[PDB]
Amino acid sequence: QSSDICIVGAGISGLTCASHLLDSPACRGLSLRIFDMQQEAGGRIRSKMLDGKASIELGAGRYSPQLHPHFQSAMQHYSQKSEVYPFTQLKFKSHVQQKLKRAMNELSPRLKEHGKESFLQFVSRYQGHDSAVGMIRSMGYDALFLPDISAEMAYDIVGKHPEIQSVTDNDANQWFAAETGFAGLIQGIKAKVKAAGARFSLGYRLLSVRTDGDGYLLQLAGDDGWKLEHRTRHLILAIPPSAMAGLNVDFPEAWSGARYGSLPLFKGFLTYGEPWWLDYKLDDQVLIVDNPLRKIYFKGDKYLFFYTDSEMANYWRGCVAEGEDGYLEQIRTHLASALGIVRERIPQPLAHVHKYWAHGVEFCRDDHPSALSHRDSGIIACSDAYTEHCGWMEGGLLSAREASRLLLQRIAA
Amino acid sequence: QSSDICIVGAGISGLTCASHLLDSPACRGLSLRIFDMQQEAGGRIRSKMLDGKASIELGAGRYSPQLHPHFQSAMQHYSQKSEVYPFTQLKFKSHVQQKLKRAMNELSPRLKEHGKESFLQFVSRYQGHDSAVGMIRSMGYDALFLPDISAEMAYDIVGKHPEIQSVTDNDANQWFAAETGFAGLIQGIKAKVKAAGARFSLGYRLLSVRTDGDGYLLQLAGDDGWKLEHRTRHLILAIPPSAMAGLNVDFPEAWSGARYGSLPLFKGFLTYGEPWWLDYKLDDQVLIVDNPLRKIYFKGDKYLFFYTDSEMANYWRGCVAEGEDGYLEQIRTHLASALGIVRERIPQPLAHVHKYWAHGVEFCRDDHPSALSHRDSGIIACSDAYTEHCGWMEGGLLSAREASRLLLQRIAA
Ligand SMILES: Cc1cc2c(cc1C)N(C[C@H](O)[C@H](O)[C@H](O)COP(=O)(O)OP(=O)(O)OC[C@H]1O[C@@H](n3cnc4c(N)ncnc43)[C@H](O)[C@@H]1O)c1[nH]c(=O)[nH]c(=O)c1N2
Ligand SMILES: Cc1cc2c(cc1C)N(C[C@H](O)[C@H](O)[C@H](O)COP(=O)(O)OP(=O)(O)OC[C@H]1O[C@@H](n3cnc4c(N)ncnc43)[C@H](O)[C@@H]1O)c1[nH]c(=O)[nH]c(=O)c1N2
Ligand SMILES: [Cl-]
Ligand SMILES: [Cl-]
Ligand SMILES: [Cl-]
Ligand SMILES: [Cl-]
Ligand SMILES: [Mg+2]
Ligand SMILES: [Mg+2]
Ligand SMILES: [Mg+2]
Repeated sequence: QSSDICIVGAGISGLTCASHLLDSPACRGLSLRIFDMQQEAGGRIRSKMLDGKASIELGAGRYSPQLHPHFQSAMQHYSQKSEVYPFTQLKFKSHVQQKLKRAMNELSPRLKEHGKESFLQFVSRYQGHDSAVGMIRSMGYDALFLPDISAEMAYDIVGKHPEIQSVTDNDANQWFAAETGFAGLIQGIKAKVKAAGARFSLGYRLLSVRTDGDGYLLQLAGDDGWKLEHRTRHLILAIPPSAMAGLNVDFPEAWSGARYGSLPLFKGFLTYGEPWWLDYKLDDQVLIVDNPLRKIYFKGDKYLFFYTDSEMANYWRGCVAEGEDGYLEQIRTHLASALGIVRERIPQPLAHVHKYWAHGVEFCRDDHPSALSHRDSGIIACSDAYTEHCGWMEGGLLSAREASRLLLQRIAA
Repeated sequence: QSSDICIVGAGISGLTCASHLLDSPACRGLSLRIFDMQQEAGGRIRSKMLDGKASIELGAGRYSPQLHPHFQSAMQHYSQKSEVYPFTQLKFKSHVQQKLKRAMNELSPRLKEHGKESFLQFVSRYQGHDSAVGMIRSMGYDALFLPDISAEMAYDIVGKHPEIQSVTDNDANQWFAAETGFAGLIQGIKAKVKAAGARFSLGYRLLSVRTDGDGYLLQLAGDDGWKLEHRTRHLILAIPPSAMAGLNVDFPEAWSGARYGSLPLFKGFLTYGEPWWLDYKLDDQVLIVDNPLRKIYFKGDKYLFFYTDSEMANYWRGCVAEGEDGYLEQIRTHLASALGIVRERIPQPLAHVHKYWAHGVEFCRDDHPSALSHRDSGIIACSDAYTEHCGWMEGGLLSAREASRLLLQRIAA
């Protein structure tokens, strides 16, 4: 098993690296092998058909052409149709959400001096700690309570998420979803690189790598235990920092002066025999609540879902572990209390799907190149986490641009 | 959470343990939790639809009512219909297969004095080493070449496998398969155990266990990374010796005076537009050949498959890893040579499925109890590998019987 070029990771980053390399005249005649530990490409892009009826996004779900121009361009390039993503305003504005908008405006002159303190400590200047907790909780993203998220970071974060962007008057961002699922873009890239001669080995997990003369020897394991050795001349690891850390490549110290973190994410989707929420004018609305569901979305008349992070993602995953019936009963209870509705008036679902992402969002904990190189071995690393767009598909696209240029440089050396 | 009784492993052994325990009046009122690292029960019983048409067995495939009475009784108990397994004679015997029958008969008076030497060394007494290799290879089970398989053991092995049992005049054994797949029996046991109150947590891998007072604390990991702790008062590990060795319970030293081994297995199934093998009168026949396919089976007019162990299982898994196209081409090459027909006359398949089992058969290497106990902790271990029926579902049923009695004794103490 040998190749000129090897890419480990068949998410949007790795597949886009492959696209850029195969487009280069400098890679004519070179063989390209792509590994992924999963049996399908896409990584944290994961589209499914809910009850075989509606397409849902278990992973990445939305993008903005204003914020994410490379993604918009890729959707157009592969003829993937977009649709409006409807969850961009908060119709049922609560007092504490209105208050946070006022507080963030009133406090903004203090960002120059005090903007490096935590968002929680900063917002506490408005009316005290307790009022700040109530206000921040109403944004629905529990990461905003982290001590390491500064006020200046949080102001940026709030303005780039569609549900809460009005809180910093960032309403000019439009938000789109995929008409057929972002998996269609993944499959478009995969089919393009395969037509250009890439060979795919899905279901193989890279365990270790070592330099082999001017190349590398990779040790992988199939998901049935089969041990595989692969030799390559040039290597991109298009996997996130948590995955790099599981390898034997001295990540992160040999690659940058930075530390990386991650947070868990959870999504749950439910579909019902009737669109019972139409009676309450909830179609295409999102509710943000002081309640373990946190963010509750009603998609037209098709389905509902909720989206949580950090401790509440872990709460829902623990519930799942205790059993399906208790999990569905807990959703029913929290929906009733969020909607001010009789628990009996919330029906039971016909079908549901959920997904827990242990490292759903990854990020640098601290300047930083968009792709990295191992100081000794020349292996290249590619991930949204190395960019200003960490946690967005746009970031993978940007990292892929840099990673492909670094690999071309090595090839031409 | 917690349980009175916990079983790790939901193959036929673990499920049968649960059934026996839940049938006991001594377990009234007790809670029972069952973990398995896979998302479905069954273990090495794995039934699948080939091209959605016919049911095939990627794992265990046949049993004999004469050799395996508890399995026949379980099929009847759960109303699972059996059908004749056709591959019980060699219609197209080679000369070397005929010669091995003569050799084993002519040498049998030497078994008393010399039966503990290797099968290879013993058969070499007939016409020398080279003739013995030719004869033994023609049985199609490469394990027969191991130095640790004695002549006494091999005579027993040959007489209990359907394709070659005529070599030792064991034609009285009938052989059956499941009309709908042995997965139906697994699901029967599962439904019975679930009705009786057992709770299933599938997709959780046991990582480690330690004693905790009068019970145990289990560390498990979901296949999405979720880490889970479980407390129980009584524990059966219904997993094979290879899986025991991966835990932290000092297997095998703390459990038995014996050592355990394993061999890989591989099955490949192919379906075609036409039953082309009918022209050679091969329907419902098996050929055993000196080529990597080893044992080639033609099932009516429905499909063909091959079944290999040891180095040839690894040969095929390596082929799979190099690519689907090269794997199918290799099958076509070896099929042509085995049938003595030209390669072009072998059509290309419509659909195919395969399965590599890294530890497909597990066995004791060396008066062995049918279930084991940890000398200190009281944990119980259950597996076909601890019985005189290692490698057969019957052995799981026998080990389950003993392991359930060992647990009831612990409960009633
Ligand atoms: C719940 C949720 C919600 C969102 C998002 C994610 C999640 C989980 N995101 C972020 C988006 O999903 C993310 O930025 C990109 O998909 C990451 O692409 P990569 O290819 O860099 O990594 P990604 O993690 O997708 O791919 C890495 C690949 O490497 C493989 N791998 C890892 N280790 C390996 C090994 N050792 N051997 C072999 N293979 C290995 C993995 O199997 C995986 O396929 C998002 N973005 C956005 O734009 N809009 C949004 O709405 C959201 N929302
Ligand atoms: C290719 C092939 C062909 C045959 C056979 C097997 C194979 C692979 N067999 C043998 C038969 O399949 C075997 O004897 C029984 O299925 C074994 O049943 P057990 O429940 O003991 O183990 P089995 O291995 O089935 O179950 C063990 C369970 O433990 C789980 N597990 C392991 N470690 C774990 C951990 N750490 N945490 C959680 N879960 C864990 C596994 O996922 C699995 O579900 C057979 N027999 C026969 O009668 N007739 C035949 O024709 C053949 N032929
Ligand atoms: Cl795919
Ligand atoms: Cl993740
Ligand atoms: Cl012959
Ligand atoms: Cl196995
Ligand atoms: Mg990738
Ligand atoms: Mg079992
Ligand atoms: Mg004989």
